[PDB]
This record gives sequence, structure tokens and C-alpha cells, in this order.
Amino acid sequence: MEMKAVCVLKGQGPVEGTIHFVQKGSGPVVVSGTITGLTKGEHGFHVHQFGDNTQGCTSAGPHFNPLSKKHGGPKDQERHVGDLGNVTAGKDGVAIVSIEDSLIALSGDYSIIGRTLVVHEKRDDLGKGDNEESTQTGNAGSRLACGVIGIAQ
Amino acid sequence: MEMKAVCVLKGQGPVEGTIHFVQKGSGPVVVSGTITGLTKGEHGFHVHQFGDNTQGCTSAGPHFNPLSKKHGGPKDQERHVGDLGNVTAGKDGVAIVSIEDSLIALSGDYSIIGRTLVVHEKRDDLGKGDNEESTQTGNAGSRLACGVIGIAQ
Ligand SMILES: [Cu+2]
Ligand SMILES: [Cu+2]
Ligand SMILES: [Zn+2]
Ligand SMILES: [Zn+2]
Repeated sequence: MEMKAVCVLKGQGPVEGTIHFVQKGSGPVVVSGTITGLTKGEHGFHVHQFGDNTQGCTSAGPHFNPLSKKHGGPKDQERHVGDLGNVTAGKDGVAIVSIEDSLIALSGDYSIIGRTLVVHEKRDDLGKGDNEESTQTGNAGSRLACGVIGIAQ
Repeated sequence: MEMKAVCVLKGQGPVEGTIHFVQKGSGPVVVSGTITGLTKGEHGFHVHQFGDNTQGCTSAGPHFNPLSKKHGGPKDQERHVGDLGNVTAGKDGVAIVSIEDSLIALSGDYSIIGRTLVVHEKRDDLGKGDNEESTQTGNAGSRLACGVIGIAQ
């Protein structure tokens, strides 16, 4: 039909945001919203496996990866389902999120409902880095803020 | 086979806590955990429709009610799917949560994954209060804490 989701991001520092998700039937998922309190530049942005905030962002576990692939950018065939690339903040610390993705979903096997959205300290190298870390996390560094993706009206 | 979920309760007051959920296939959902910071006595405990924390606990919307029934206690035939009745806090303000429910699920149309768990200021009257409000909320009153229900390991 039309599915909607929302995620409120919070962490140990000043990073916070609200992210919206809409999927018309089997179409792409449109991701939108704003994140504040970021350092100027690119920040890694992924859906992680577990909607578990019991030990902050660390209990979210790894990138959502039901097809057991290596980390990539959203545009790569080799990617985690959860790989949404980078969001960009300017001098004011504000990122405007605008992403269309056909691998994440708001129902079925690839559903991100009840999973965690995380925004990272550093840029996601999109799996192009020459180490194991790139093939797992895109060398995106620490988890600044996260939240559980919920069903929205 | 065995599905697990977890919920971290937060609000504006001192009311915190972690609720765990386990379901084996199409069996009962077992709810367990502790809630701290509560006033002595019974507090309404429900699953609300929306995993939306944009306006704190109030964006969760009403009781998860896919069968379009009136409010009730968990033991009642005429109830909301979300209606998990009352938790009990001692002198110390700690409620030990232990519930077995047959209407909630962690998959399918009755799934609470991506929905919001809410603990209330007042006792839930199980839809017996004889005002219309009883048939909606059991006059459980305001929402002290909530969290989005997430997929756990
Ligand atoms: Cu991540
Ligand atoms: Cu409630
Ligand atoms: Zn990844
Ligand atoms: Zn109800």
C-alpha cells in the first residue's frame, strides 16, 4: 500500500535528528529529515541489525546484512542492505538527508522496521578502503547517535 | 523459530527501564524486565500503535488495536491487542514485569516490532470504569515513559 516509518536519533554527545521513511508498494524507500550537532563534512549512515538501545548505539550490532555481503556504498551491487552511504553537514552542523534506496524496505525480509539507524563520526569510504575494516564498516568510526526505526501514521 | 525484542523506556521524569520479549513460533509472547522510578502501586502498561517518538510519548498515538475493539484487561475477550493491563511498583518504586500474552506477537499482523511500549501514571481500570474513556485508555492517564520495540539478538 503506502508504508511510513520514523527514527529519532540520540547519543552521548550533541548529535540528534529525525528521519522519515516512505515506501509506495514495492517501490523505493524515500529517506528524508535533518540531523543537527555534526562536525563539518561527511558522516557514515547505516541501518544496523538490532533495535537494541540497552548499551547505547553499541548494542545495535553490525550493519543489517541478511545476504552476508561485504560493506559498500548504496550504489554498489556488493553492499549490506543497511548501507545508505554518507550524509553531509556544513559549518552549522546540520545535515539534510535525501536518499532513495531499493534494497532497504519497510516490510518483508529486507524490513528495517525495529532495526537501528546510526550516524557515524567519520566519512564512509563505501567499502573502497584497503583493509578488513572497510569491508565491514567503511572505516566510518564511532556511532554518534542512533534510534529504533518505528512504524509511523 | 524463537523471536526476541527489547524496549528501553524513557520519558521526561525519573521513570526508566528495559523490557525483554520472547516468542517461540506462533506461541505466547513472554514480557520480562524491571521499571524503576515509579510511584507505589499499579501502572497501565500498553503497546501503542506508532513507533513515533518525535513528540515524546504522545506521538505513539492510541492503543494498538488492529481488530477495532474497546479497551480491556489482558484476560478480557473485548480488548486492544496492545492492552497488557497493569505493572506493580513496591515502596522502592521498582516494578518487576512478568506477563504472558496471546494477542501480541513479534511477527505477522499482530507484530509489536516498531511499535511503542508505554507505562502510565495511573492504574488501568481494565475498561470497567463506566465512562467512555475507560473503553479507550482505562483512565490510565499520562505517559511517564516509552520506547520503540526493537528486534534483539
Ligand atoms: Cu553504521
Ligand atoms: Cu498506554
Ligand atoms: Zn555496511
Ligand atoms: Zn487499550
